[PDB]
Amino acid sequence: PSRAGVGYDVIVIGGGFAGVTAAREASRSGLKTLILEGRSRLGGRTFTSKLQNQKVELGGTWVHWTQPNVWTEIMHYGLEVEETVPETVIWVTEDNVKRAPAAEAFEIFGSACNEYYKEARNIYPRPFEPFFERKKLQHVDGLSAADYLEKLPLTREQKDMMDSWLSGNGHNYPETIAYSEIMRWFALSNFNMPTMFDSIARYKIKTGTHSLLEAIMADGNSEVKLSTPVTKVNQDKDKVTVTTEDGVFTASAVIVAVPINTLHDIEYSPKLSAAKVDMGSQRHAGAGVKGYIRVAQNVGNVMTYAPARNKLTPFTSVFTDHVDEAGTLLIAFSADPKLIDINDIKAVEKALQPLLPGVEVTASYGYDWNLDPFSKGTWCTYRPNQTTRYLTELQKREGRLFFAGSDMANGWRGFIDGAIENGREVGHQVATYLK
Ligand SMILES: Cc1cc2nc3c(=O)[nH]c(=O)nc-3n(C[C@H](O)[C@H](O)[C@H](O)COP(=O)(O)OP(=O)(O)OC[C@H]3O[C@@H](n4cnc5c(N)ncnc54)[C@H](O)[C@@H]3O)c2cc1C
Repeated sequence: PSRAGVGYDVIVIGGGFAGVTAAREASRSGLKTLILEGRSRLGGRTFTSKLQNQKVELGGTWVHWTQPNVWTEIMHYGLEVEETVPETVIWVTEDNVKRAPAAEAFEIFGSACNEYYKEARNIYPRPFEPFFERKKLQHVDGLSAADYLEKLPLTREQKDMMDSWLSGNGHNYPETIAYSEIMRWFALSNFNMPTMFDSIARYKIKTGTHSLLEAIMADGNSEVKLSTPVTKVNQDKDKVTVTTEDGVFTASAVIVAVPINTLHDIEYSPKLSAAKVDMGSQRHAGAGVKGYIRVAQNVGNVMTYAPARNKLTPFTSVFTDHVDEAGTLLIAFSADPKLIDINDIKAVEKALQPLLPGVEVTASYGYDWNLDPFSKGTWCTYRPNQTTRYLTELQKREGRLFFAGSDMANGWRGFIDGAIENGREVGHQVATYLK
């Protein structure tokens, strides 16, 4: 390392895409760098695994060239993408089920989106520059997704389809999710609903998200310690002392790249600013269910919508991954784990009956990101007021403590792309700070 009295120039706490991108950035600047990771693996809220004979993504999955950082890195390393999924759309409204060819359902849904998203260009004309229209964003940031929904002249059917979509975006009940965050997704999709569909659930890395993570790691020169939860971070004038459950490590600068819902799992000295305290106490809105379901039947390429609260089914959305000769692989989301145990095959089979009657579930699994102490929640969509109250102060360095993550990115906050974007600029600021 450069200076005396430290073990490292840079310690990165957390080895998701954000921490790994920051550690590549720091170590390729010639800084002696260590990643401290609490789990037995790198990847964080991305986790490539297996379900039956299928390679699956238990967390973060889909990517697009609307996402500058992850698309840059995909091409950087010569990786390929393939496609997930629609023929028919099934939706619940007033606790009744309808189905129709996809284009007909999209006539109703798109007309609703036309109304729901009409202010997005006014609030985020530069989506990677959150506060370019600070005052207009401030005017609406108090609104939840449900609040804005109740202001619109839509049919109940249109409102029910939006409820499904909005709940799907934030992974929670619509009243918990910032309306402005809904506008952000649309703005990042170039104010075009088909581009939004393509960006958030279509293309995936052929060799898995883990192949990109390892490419980034292998391009750096950083050390790694796995299965090493950090318990204390202590900063003085000259260095940072990081206490873990298996060793003490010092650095001239530390990048805290943990999910914001786990900020209070670490003990900090001096204490952190009110923005970190409040965000870590309030959490972002992402707290739902994601699972993979195997049904014996061939149901084709379906996509389903249902409100977060309905009498028929706990799933806000179910859609075909691919059809097979063992049946259909479905992907299913719910707003609330209390509504369905995604690993209970019988519970799940009953949950699907209103949408795909007679279907037989042979396998069902979802990773529990909510109870995993190293995530405590799913992807990050802010709650009302959080963007304008906390984003900038959340991003800020405090002495020798820097902060990184998709949970605080400027652009595709809540996505793999946001983690890489934020990790790369924070790692560069650290390199600059260390001169
Ligand atoms: C179910 C689900 C599906 C998703 N699907 C998509 C998708 O399709 N497309 C998309 O773009 N994004 C998706 N996302 C979002 C994406 O997965 C995340 O935004 C991203 O992976 C997180 O990057 P990060 O490095 O900022 O955070 P994390 O991956 O959470 O990095 C945090 C890391 O730090 C570690 N850590 C935490 N606390 C400590 C501690 N005290 N000591 C040591 N280590 C610690 C954690 O174990 C973890 O390895 C999804 C998220 C979820 C939950």
